[PDB]
Amino acid sequence: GSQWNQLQQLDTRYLEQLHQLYSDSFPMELRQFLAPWIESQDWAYAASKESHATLVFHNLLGEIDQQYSRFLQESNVLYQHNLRRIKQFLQSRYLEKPMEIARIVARCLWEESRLLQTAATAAQ
Amino acid sequence: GSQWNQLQQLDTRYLEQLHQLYSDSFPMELRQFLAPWIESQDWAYAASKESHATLVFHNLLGEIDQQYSRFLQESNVLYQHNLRRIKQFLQSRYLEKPMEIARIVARCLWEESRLLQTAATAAQ
Ligand code: NI
Repeated sequence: GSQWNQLQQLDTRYLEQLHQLYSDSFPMELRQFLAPWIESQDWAYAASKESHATLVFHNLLGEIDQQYSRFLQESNVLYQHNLRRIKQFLQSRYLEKPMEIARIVARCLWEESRLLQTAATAAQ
Repeated sequence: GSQWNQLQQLDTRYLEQLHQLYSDSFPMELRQFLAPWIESQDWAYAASKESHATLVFHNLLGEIDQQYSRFLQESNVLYQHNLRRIKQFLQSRYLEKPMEIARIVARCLWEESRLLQTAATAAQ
């Protein structure tokens, strides 16, 4: 989950591009809260076949539920309200199209790398 | 402490209502990142005079840019992302009618005090 760490140290003139990579399907809250879990899997691979996307999506929902219990401890009402919304949004839209949500995540991670490659080679 | 914290430390039964209260009217992100400032404002008055509402509004935005300023150097991209969502939300929906948000936020706080009382009276 170091990729999210790098992105947090992005140069001030790249953040707006970073803020735009996320969306209601893949909120930035999700990208951070489960960054470890997210970076553990090959998303391009999970998006290649329906079988892989179906399982990944099933577990994403599990990780979101596991985090819901986490912020429930912290009394992080805010983040309980967010994950609650996020989970409901993901279910109604991707429970019959797990490949679609997989593509989105895959695309975002590719974009984060592509963005980092710009800032990285921007040291000349 | 703030009235927001007192609400966070509420029974799981009271939270459901706390969440239903911020489903539409205004983002709980705002209610939380600016709880101190939000609570230190006469919204009932700001709701009756348009010019005052515009000025309280201008101030709310100012407070946002202040935090956004800090979070920018602390490299807390997720917090910046929340603030950014608040501005776009306020900019499009209340810049041309600040008195509206003035009423909404006024109401919400009125509804929060109710939760604090029902919860307090439940201490018997
Ligand atoms: Ni000004």
